[PDB]
Amino acid sequence: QKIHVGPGELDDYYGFWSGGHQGEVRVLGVPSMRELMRIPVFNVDSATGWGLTNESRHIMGDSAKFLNGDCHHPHISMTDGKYDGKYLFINDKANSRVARIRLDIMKCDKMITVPNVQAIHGLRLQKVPHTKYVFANAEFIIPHPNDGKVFDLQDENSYTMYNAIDAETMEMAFQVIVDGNLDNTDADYTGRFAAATCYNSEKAFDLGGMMRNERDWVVVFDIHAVEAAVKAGDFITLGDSKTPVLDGRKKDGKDSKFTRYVPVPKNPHGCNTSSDGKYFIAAGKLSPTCSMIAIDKLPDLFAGKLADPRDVIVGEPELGLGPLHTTFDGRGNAYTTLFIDSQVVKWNMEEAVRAYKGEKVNYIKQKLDVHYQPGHLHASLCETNEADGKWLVALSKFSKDRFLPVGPLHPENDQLIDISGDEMKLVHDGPTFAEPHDCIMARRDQIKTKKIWDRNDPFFAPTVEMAKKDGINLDTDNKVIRDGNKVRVYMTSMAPAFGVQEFTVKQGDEVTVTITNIDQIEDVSHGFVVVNHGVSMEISPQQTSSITFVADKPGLHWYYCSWFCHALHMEMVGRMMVEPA
Amino acid sequence: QKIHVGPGELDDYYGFWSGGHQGEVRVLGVPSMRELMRIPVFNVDSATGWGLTNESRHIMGDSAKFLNGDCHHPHISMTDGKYDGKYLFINDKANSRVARIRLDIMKCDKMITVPNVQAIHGLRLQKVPHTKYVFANAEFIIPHPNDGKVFDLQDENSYTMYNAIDAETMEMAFQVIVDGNLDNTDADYTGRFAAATCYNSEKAFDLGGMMRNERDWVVVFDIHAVEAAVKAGDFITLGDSKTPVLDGRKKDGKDSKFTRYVPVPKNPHGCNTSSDGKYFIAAGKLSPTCSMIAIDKLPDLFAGKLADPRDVIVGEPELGLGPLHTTFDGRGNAYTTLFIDSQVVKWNMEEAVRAYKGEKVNYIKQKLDVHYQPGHLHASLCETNEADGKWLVALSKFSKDRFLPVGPLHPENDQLIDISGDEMKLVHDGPTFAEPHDCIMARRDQIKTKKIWDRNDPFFAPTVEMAKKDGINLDTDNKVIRDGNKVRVYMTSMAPAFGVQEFTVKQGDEVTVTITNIDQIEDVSHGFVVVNHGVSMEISPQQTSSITFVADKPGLHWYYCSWFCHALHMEMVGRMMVEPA
Ligand code: CUA
Ligand code: CUA
Ligand SMILES: [Ca+2]
Ligand SMILES: [Ca+2]
Ligand SMILES: [Cl-]
Ligand SMILES: [Cl-]
Ligand SMILES: [K+]
Ligand SMILES: [K+]
Repeated sequence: QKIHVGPGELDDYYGFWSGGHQGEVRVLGVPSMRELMRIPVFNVDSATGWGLTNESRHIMGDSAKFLNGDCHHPHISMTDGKYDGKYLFINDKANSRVARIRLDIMKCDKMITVPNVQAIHGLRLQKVPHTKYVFANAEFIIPHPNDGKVFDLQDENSYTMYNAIDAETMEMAFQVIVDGNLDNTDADYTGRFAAATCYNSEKAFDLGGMMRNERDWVVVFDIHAVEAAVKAGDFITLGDSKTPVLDGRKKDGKDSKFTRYVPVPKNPHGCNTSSDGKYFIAAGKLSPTCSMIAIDKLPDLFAGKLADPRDVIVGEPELGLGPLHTTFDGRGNAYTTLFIDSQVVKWNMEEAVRAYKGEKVNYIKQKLDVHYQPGHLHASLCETNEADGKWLVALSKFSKDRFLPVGPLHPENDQLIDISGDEMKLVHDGPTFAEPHDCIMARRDQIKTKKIWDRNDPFFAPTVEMAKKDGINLDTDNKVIRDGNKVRVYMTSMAPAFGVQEFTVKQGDEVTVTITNIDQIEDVSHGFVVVNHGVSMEISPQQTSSITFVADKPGLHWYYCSWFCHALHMEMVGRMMVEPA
Repeated sequence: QKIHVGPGELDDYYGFWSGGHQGEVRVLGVPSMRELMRIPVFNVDSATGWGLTNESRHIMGDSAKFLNGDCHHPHISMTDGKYDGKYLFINDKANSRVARIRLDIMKCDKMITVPNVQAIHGLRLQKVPHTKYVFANAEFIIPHPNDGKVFDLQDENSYTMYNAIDAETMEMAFQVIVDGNLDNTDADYTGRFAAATCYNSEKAFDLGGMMRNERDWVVVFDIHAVEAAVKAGDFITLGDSKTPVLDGRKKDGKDSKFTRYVPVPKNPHGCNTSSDGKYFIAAGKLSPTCSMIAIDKLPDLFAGKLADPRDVIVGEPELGLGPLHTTFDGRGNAYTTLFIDSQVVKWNMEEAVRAYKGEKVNYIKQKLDVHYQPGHLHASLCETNEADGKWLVALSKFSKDRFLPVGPLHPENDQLIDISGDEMKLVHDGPTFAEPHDCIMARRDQIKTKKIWDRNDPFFAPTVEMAKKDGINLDTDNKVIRDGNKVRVYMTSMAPAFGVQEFTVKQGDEVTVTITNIDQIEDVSHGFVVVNHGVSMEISPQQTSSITFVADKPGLHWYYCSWFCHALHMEMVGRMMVEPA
């Protein structure tokens, strides 16, 4: 199978990698494993001015004050259990956010901070009938209200919540209070059920305490029952949030009608739905197993028709040491990372189910050594009913000697594995920065990208609205609007000249520069940097970008195009002249 | 030759890429072209906390307020015209800086704002007898003083300057005023001479006016004469800067002792010393030529033995449309980018010289089409007398259709070219983010990196010193020091436990957390992230890092390790508890 993409040739799949602790999203070509684009999300990017521009800061809201993020889980919007290629969503663990990327422009266009929670970790998407909800985990137990009066985790009102976000609006839709905590999550192929893993059912703060129970659980959610309760107006609110809050804890040994708790050993981690829709598969982590829950049996569990919640367990196969995550080939095989054994294990799901019933059978097909200590793994289209069993990426945490020494900080090793055959063949070691935990692959024909910006694009629609209030037509105009010590420069840009090449202001004036790239040629980006003022942004073809800064320094100050756009690029410059105070 | 590095195999060269206007430095393996490591410099890195930690902000001094940078020209220190692998230096055009990276730890350790200039662009290093000076071009003409009294570029005191920095101390060494401006620069193989290109001899501000005269110049500096005058006290200063400033402007048609101006067509760009040390070669940009200055002849120019400045020009080969940069194979051939023709032209230098002298020889050997619009190119070891003629990287600005569509903003195309034989051949297309401009390659055996940190490392020595004062032994202690409204947490970390797992502070306190990674095994890095507090940092084996922030939010606040360090990493957490107002 394939492997080398020589000059002129194109990759077959897009990869969307999390940037990890660095905070961005990265687009790669598969199987070349080359990075094609960096998508700034929670990081501040000097190149594009994400985190610096008015458009980007507006999307971020108040969280624009944070220079950091921590992502793990990129996921693509679906329709009928199939990628529709409209949206990618990703978590921020550091500052408790969920972000949307529009796959047509390859930019983050929505960002929300989840209210009344701490640490958005696990995140996956509703599959069916489509991605109406972004389900997202809040990992850490906190007091409610968190005012510094109560610190106890055991306190009745100390808990965390499972979060649902409207995918289209990017507003909270509801929250569910749970016992224990939440790690990872996934969703069924009907839209009625979602599940999440929990490693801290003990509600402990110390290391030994979190490991005390032999089993924790995966909590199952009846999303339909939840929605009906929100609709009937049976919910509460907390503090300053309008978000409907539902109670999915167990009261006095009896289930809330929103949730079921299926005990699972031990500090489980991964929570993955098989591509046939049959199973939620929890990776056992401290237990050398996966637990297979049958979605088939879930209606009966919620209709109180099953004696023990363990009855929905249909398979609990032994796999090896340190199972973290599971993916699928769409041929009936599951593939699990074993962190401690440092392997990917390939196993037949339906044979494990047989084994659980006592049938004598070898469900393990193969173990492949990886280098080293795999966390997540991802097989192409695994999260869809179209899982194609072609490629597998295993993202390993310790690269040791697999790449040249680069000092005491090492890269992660994301290894491309051929899975189209009976035998898994390691094909490529891919060094990556700042620990992408997980990734997702899409067919090339599943992604449709704008070649150039449309002038009515929502991304800078507010900046367009500001321009009309000024009677400024962005497509044509090159003017300076003055309003107190506010200065609003509006300009066209065209390789190799700025539409406005000089302007004068007073020391202390607040300057906003709005640039519209009127070039029609694809790939002709411009940039705008103001020297010694910490101002930098990108303006791609047919885009409008704006940036606000203070001219605290008197004198002549140069602004230049940062993007090489033309033979006379070095000369694409202008002058801001600041009068003394 | 080569091309493919498979699993378990290692690259043959280190590549060091400028991150462009993204702001960082990137480490690659050649010939795989894979990104092994990112070294944050002018960017804020959320992963390692560069820009957030006290160690980094201290290195950045006052400029730590800037979140942006624009880097172009990475260069490795040399000893007797050969790489010595101690430091890499890089410019920042956007905020007028020069950074130093220690190649043993792959971190930026020193950073200077260059006084009284605007935009540090061109940069190269003294070659022989070693890298004593870092030379850097300030590109834009500004008034002196720059206080908003004069804006006219034609004024007696409106000018830019050439800069010399002591490579070891990272202090200013001297500055030389020049006419016109400064684009790129290189140095000879003796230490006496340096050269720079100028494209704005007209001192205009508009596009047409910068293209006014058919020639500008390269300006040659006599570093020995400059050093002679500085120690003979003969220098001026500008404002509050101690930096010795010398005048290299032409007076009334008469030269200064420090410079000579050699007319060159037209808006010349790249300035490159050949590997035999015979030529400063300037790429012609608007002239379809390059210009060859015989370094041989510079002593007679400066001594007044030569009739006219053009006498040091021993070659002006016609090469094609829009020459930008030149590199060398160490076989007598030069390789020049043609931005307009989109080609690398390979040519024989000695033959070009003989063709300027009259002889009719075809000095052009080959033209290779590149994709598309190349800027810089770099041949392996080209800046040393060991130029090995094996690899060539042409860094092109328009990727067009060469990679998968990823939206309106396109990657750059950095193309690996095999030049070890007689014919240049294109072997690999490497997509890169944010316009890397230039890059430098080094033999594997030229770089030596630390596997773990030394406890006594200068990088965090100030933090060690501060620890003494509080009475703290960093290798062992887990303490909290109260000092008014300032709390100073010291802790060791050892997978998978923080040394301090909870602390309590009062609303409003200034909390400094200092972490020392006492793990002994390589690659066992830890992280530190305070949830919803914009706090994030790396701590690698044997390192001490510190971050300061304001606990302004009452309640329970989780901190967690961001770097996957152990099987129980998810559980490597801690609590900050904040006592109400
Ligand atoms: Cu616009 Cu370079
Ligand atoms: Cu320490 Cu993860
Ligand atoms: Ca547990
Ligand atoms: Ca000129
Ligand atoms: Cl998962
Ligand atoms: Cl150059
Ligand atoms: K690591
Ligand atoms: K480009």
